[PDB]
Amino acid sequence: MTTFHDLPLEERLTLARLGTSHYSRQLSLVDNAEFGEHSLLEGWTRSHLIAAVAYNAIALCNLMHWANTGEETPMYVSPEARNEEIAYGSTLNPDALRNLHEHSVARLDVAWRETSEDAWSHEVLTAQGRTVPASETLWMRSREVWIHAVDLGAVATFGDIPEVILRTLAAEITQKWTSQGAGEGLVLLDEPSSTRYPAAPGQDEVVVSGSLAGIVRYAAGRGSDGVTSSTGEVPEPPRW
Repeated sequence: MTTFHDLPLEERLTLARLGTSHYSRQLSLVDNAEFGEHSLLEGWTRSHLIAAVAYNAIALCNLMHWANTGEETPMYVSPEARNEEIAYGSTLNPDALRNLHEHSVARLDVAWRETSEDAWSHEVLTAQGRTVPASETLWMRSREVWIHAVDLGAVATFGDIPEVILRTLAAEITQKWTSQGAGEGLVLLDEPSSTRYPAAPGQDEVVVSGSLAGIVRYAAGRGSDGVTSSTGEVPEPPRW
């Protein structure tokens, strides 16, 4: 069971594009009058979310420009500028936002298509300070669209997400917790495939199990409906 990272570039691009079309189908289902409503993500109106996704596309465009020119161009100007722009974007009218999403998507795809072979392996920095090859943007964008498609609150689910992406997410989230010493003793279990995704080590083990879609929804902090606990009580997972 390979991860997204070991897939050929073309398959990674296809998954990012499929995720975007999936996300866009959900956005199409949301009515303009519903943009001001809460998303399924706590603390985000749909407008905030929609804007954030577009700004993520622009941010990934920056990394691809850095990769293709060799000139450093960070994802975001600063943490502040980031939030301030999302705040601005969230105020725009529904159609302006739909146009921003559409155009930002189109521009990122062009950036990927015109990227050179060497550029794909060019080293860049993510907003979280990670040093990765430019190709990482294919994964970063897939992570964004496939998951936020669910947050839009139309009909998308974690079950809709290709297994290779869910597996990669299960590993990434728990690896992140581990690196930060979070989730001592907590272990996610993909029961059908008998695959454990442990967090930081601890004396008291607590296994949260279910289907892959179930444990990823749980780990991503979007609900425990798809899982059960070995102690009879599902604890709140570390934040992500």
